Amino acid sequence: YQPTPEDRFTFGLWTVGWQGRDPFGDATRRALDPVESVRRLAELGAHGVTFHDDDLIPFGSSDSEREEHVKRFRQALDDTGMKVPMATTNLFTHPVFKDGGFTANDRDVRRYALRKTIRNIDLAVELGAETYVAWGGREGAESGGAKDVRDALDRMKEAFDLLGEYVTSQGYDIRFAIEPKPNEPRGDILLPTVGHALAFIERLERPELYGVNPEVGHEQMAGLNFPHGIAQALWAGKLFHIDLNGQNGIKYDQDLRFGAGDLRAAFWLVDLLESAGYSGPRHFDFKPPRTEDFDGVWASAAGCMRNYLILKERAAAFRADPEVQEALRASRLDELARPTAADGLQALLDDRSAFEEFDVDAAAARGMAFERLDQLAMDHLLGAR
Amino acid sequence: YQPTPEDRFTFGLWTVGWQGRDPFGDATRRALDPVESVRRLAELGAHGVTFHDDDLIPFGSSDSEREEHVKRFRQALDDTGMKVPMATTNLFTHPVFKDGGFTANDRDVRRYALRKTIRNIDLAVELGAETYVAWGGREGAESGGAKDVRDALDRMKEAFDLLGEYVTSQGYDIRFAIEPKPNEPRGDILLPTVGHALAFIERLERPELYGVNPEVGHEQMAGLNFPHGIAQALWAGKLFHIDLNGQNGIKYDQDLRFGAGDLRAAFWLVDLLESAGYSGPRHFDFKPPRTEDFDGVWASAAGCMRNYLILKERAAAFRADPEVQEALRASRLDELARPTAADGLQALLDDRSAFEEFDVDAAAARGMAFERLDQLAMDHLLGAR
Amino acid sequence: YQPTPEDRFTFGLWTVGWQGRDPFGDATRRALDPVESVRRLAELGAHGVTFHDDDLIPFGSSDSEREEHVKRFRQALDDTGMKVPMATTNLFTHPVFKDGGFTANDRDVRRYALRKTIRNIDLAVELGAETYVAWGGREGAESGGAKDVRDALDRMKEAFDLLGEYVTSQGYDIRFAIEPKPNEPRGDILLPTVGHALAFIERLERPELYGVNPEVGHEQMAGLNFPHGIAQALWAGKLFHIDLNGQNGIKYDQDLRFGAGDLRAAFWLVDLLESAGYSGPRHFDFKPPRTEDFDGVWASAAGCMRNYLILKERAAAFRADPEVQEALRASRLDELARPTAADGLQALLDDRSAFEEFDVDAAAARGMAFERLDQLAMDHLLGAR
Amino acid sequence: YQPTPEDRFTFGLWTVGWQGRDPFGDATRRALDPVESVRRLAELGAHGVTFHDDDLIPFGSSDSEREEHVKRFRQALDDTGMKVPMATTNLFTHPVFKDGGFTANDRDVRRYALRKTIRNIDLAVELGAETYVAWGGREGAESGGAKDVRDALDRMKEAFDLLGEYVTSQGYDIRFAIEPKPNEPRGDILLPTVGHALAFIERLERPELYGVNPEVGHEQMAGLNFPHGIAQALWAGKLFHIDLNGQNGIKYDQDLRFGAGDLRAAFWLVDLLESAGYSGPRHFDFKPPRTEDFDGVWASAAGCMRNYLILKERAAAFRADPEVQEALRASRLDELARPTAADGLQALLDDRSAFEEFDVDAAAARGMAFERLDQLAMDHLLGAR
Ligand SMILES: [Mg+2]
Ligand SMILES: [Mg+2]
Ligand SMILES: [Mg+2]
Ligand SMILES: [Mg+2]
Ligand SMILES: [Mg+2]
Ligand SMILES: [Mg+2]
Ligand SMILES: [Mg+2]
Ligand SMILES: [Mg+2]
Ligand code: NA
Ligand code: NA
Ligand code: NA
Ligand code: NA
Ligand code: NA
Ligand code: NA
Ligand code: NA
Ligand code: NA
Repeated sequence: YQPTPEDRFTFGLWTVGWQGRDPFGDATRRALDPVESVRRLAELGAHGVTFHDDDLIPFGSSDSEREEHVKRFRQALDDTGMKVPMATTNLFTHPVFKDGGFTANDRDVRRYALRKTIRNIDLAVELGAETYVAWGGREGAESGGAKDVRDALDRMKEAFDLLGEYVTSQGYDIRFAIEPKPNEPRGDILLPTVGHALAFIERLERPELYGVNPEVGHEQMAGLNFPHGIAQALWAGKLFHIDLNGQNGIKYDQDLRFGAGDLRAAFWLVDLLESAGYSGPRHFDFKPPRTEDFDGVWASAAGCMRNYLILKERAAAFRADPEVQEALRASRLDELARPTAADGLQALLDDRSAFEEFDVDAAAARGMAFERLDQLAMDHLLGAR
Repeated sequence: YQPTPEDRFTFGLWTVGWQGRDPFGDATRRALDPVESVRRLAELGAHGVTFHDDDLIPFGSSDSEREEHVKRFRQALDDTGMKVPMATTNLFTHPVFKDGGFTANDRDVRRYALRKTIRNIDLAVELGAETYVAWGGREGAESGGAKDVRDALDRMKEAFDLLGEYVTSQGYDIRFAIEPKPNEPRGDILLPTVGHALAFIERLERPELYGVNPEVGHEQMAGLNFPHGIAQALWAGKLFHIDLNGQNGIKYDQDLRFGAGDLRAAFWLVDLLESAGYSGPRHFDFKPPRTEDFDGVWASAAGCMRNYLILKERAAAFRADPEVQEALRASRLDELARPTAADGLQALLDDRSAFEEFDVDAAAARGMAFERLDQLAMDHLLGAR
Repeated sequence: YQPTPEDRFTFGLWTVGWQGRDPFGDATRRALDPVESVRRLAELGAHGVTFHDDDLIPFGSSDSEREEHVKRFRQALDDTGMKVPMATTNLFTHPVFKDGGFTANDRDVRRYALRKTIRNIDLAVELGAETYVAWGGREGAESGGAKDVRDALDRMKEAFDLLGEYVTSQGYDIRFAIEPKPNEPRGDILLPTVGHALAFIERLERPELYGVNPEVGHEQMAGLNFPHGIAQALWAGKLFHIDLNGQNGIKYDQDLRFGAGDLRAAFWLVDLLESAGYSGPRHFDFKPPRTEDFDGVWASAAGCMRNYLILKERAAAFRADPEVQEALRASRLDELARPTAADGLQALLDDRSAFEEFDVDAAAARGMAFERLDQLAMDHLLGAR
Repeated sequence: YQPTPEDRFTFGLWTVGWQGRDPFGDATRRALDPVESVRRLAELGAHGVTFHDDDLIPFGSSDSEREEHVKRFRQALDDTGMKVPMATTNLFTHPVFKDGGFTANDRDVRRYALRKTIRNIDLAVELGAETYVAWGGREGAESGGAKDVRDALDRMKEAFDLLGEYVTSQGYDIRFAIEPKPNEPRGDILLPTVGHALAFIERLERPELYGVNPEVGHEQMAGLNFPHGIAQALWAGKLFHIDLNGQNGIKYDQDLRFGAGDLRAAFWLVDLLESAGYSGPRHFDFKPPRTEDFDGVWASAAGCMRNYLILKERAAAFRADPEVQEALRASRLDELARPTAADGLQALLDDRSAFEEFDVDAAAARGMAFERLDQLAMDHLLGAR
């Protein structure tokens, strides 16, 4: 289960670089130079890295310092063959963003947030990124009167519309991906799930430029089924990028390595991504636990990729097994894929077999055979066939 | 705090009529005749009632029995002045719907579900309903292989598109409202939140015919902020109807009387509905607990309306208080409502005050004053001003 | 992975016998004769069955009917070699128990609940049961004023103390096991977790007679770590019985087959039970989903046992692997098992290496190596070593 | 609603002193001198303050610096009349505690944790504290193999037993209070709820020295009913101290001001504490949100006390209202307080009215009248009587 760059595994600089500061504790690891992270990840078989502006260029750097930081990073990419498929903006760490970036109540902060974002879009394009992610982690509230959500959504739309005008006017081939999260660090975050983000996109001026970047753990913080949400995003044509990690239920955002947390959900996710032909990066937004030293950081990162590859093998074996294909027919998955009424409304209304002469009791007595199907799926996951 | 029909309070027949059967227990109350429910609710000051097909006409009734049930109900409405603003279909109780109605794997069940729905749309129009609700309580799965969600969403779209074709072809002035719920009775339900439902509507052939019917307790079963979700639905122009009740956090669907559960969320909800000018019914989808006899049923129903009226008074006093209006300005709610960049993209890019000369530290030092504002809101809610 | 009676797998009559009635739907399966359930479970390799009084003897049966029901059941046990290791009382279905049994506000109901329980203790002993379970599913409240919890705990203690007096006076070799659940069907249930039940037992007059019967899904309905709770019960000497099933997070009680839900938690549970030498029944309290016909019921029951046996194999391989044993030492699990200060308090106070000369920075720099250990555990679970 | 020192309101130095650093953001406020906090809290009407060792004496201070910090603090207490009723140890911030203090896998860390605690017990006694709190925030795990929970509980017991030996040998009149929390910062924390902590205490060598310090938000992070848990702690005689705050459901630990979060739970909590005669400090463990400047810090702290006083008034009015007293009898709260069977086991067995001649249907038909009672409670809370 050895990863190669062809597997498209990518990691944020902030993942393996997380120093271990949590709400109750100081850092347990030293800061990593981005150049070292690029080299170590390349050795593990990664395809590329991603960054927030402030991960690569320290906040407040002069133009000359910014140039030197980019030049060093560029050489590490050239030395390793690593790519940069996605970039994003840090609109959450600095105290100025304490009430948000795009939806801060203060108008001057909203304008600053846009200018900070635009500067990093230029850099992202220069480095070859195809997707620009926005995680509005400070957009929200702890109390009901602090934020009129209709006005906030107007400001959020205004911001994204301006960014779309910018990329169109510059001729850039980049697209945007909105990352939902339900809460943390704000008591409630705006656009809290994949669904809310998909709905918001349809009210933008150029909806074709915008998709979603769902994260495993974030949907699970609302107790939602992550594979189901991904299926809706795929159905809408909006899965532009994905963040892979693990989460144990409804609690703080754990950002465990992929495969940890809900293992069966991870299996169904990989099955769906591979069956649907998702061709984007397999990006890990995870935190090596602060119990670990640097050897544990790299072990945790390697485990992300290993678990994806094991699950890919098991899901492929499941779908290829003739006994599973038989079970899928026994459970009428084939009938689910056929139109209910391709004959049309009038034919349905005139069809006595659909109502007047429908034997509801005979239909009700048919078992769905879902438990046998699910035990075949369990046996395949566990390698017990 | 006496309700009158002008307050637009409505109740489902299945609410006060719930006999108290739960997963672990038999019924504790006898069945109520719908005519009795109409008369008792009218005496309490309700404006109207709502129904599933099977609440009003026992499943399997002949055409002659169906006529007699409707005639009796019609006379009770005429005797009381009660209205019927909304109706819905029961696609969840009968065993034939064990894998869903519109998204059942069996094609013959999907066709039956559509025919059952269409027959009740005709009745709803005859009785004067303006909104037709769909709660897809059996649409979903307990296991990952049982339901291909992309195919299921195709079938769900097909069903709603056919219903839109039907109402358009008949010339009916009714609109549809989709009611989300995240789980229960299925392990995961399709379209689990307001956001997912809003996103789905935008892929229908005639999106203008469809909105949402959010329920307080359902969004709270995902730990989401119900007022925030309602604000997004209002922002999209899609709040066609609402179900009011209470829920204590993430657990089974409790359907407590409105005002129970999260009281502060109820306050912020009423503030939003009244401030936005929502003009639809204030519908209660609640269950009097099975500990209660019939006197307790009517006390619980009266409490729904009383709590709405108290909260309406307190929210109005909050918004009218000059000290609150001052606090809203101190917290820059006025600035949130002003455009970020009505001067346009180029002016923003050329504005040195937005980036090059922006004093981030001075902006960061400004307190938001949200805690003082929230304590004024608490004082108003509690009548402690 | 074929079960045999030596594996001690047991099932409640109410599990495979669940007819599929849920809060929103009618039964999808016919009732099973208990004699048929005994015969089918014996064929699958089960060791025994368990029952509520009302599962075996229909409520309200005369003494002569009760005798015939027991006689038939007895012959099925004799014909199959099946045992009855545990029995319990239904104090939740009948409307009389709508406010509880042992903690109902009405005193006459509390006395009836005790008499109903005592009659079934006699029957349980006659059938050879060694454990008598109490699940107080109706003990609790939906609202704060309805139940003074201190008085309710006095009544709960009084009830359990009287039951202990009864079994002691009769000379019975049976012990009691309290089953916690946090909510459902009551809004909050008294003794909601393993911890609360363990604490309550210590205030009974004869604590040695009472232990816990934890259920996987119930602790998970509070978001708790089930293996951790089982470890505390084992540490206290109080794990008298266990209910095995699956649950997907914080929602209604799903009672999925064992191995479904949180698969990694199931692995760690089996590892703990087998390592600790738990010798009681491996009892499944599960519901075959109502989508299933009778063939699916038996497939789901077989899957419970199969998943336990697979996980047992994988946990044993994990603990026996020399590379895992090395990793456990690298993570200092050996040091966790050694006393902190067997030298005593005074020696600790005089030990300068414990404070004055302790190198906190060198200790802080040591990685715990937990991620490598956890990936070995993942590889073993998945059969990818 | 003006607080005075007689109300026993206390605050941790770390509450109003929280600088606003969260997992995703830097501090938004400067550090507060403990002397300033004492003076400002005294002006607001607080009774006293509490501290972790490291809040008062910077980690790593020499003995001479430690003396100066204590002397300054002592003078501020003398100048203001403020008391110090409780103290605690920081066993969570420094990287050395990344795997715990008392249950760290490394034995040398466990010994250091004990020595650090003992030094602060001496200081707590010198300052007049009557309760010593232990919050084991780092005791736990992110993964299953990292921590053998039985061994960890042995180490936890060993640590608390040694602390009890220390205070007994020194003749100190201090008692210990264990503070549960289910998760955060560890994936799962040992002793996750009030119940688990109460059960653990009963296995200590001197259980009389140990009680609980429950926190509103922590029990709510498991979805539990906080007033119910407090009632069990009172019933056991173990409520030594309490932490008051607010929390919106199952998510990260919010530490909102008291009265925020679940307002009705706050009402029932105050009703219980006042009715039971709890005489300990009313301690606030809260964080003024990082949106606030220093004026907002003091407004948030004042709001904690104001909300307690409003709720105290409303709960007292509820219990004193003759209509409520009538409703309590109608709901049989009086019967709940009477023994089930003071006549004894034999009399119960011989009482035909308890079983043979008990009219189960007549008893089942009696309504509990809980909804009317709960609406009276709502009306009192809202001041709408
Ligand atoms: Mg995350
Ligand atoms: Mg992410
Ligand atoms: Mg509901
Ligand atoms: Mg509803
Ligand atoms: Mg269960
Ligand atoms: Mg059970
Ligand atoms: Mg807290
Ligand atoms: Mg605390
Ligand atoms: Na746009
Ligand atoms: Na996960
Ligand atoms: Na349509
Ligand atoms: Na609620
Ligand atoms: Na006893
Ligand atoms: Na589970
Ligand atoms: Na002790
Ligand atoms: Na709260």
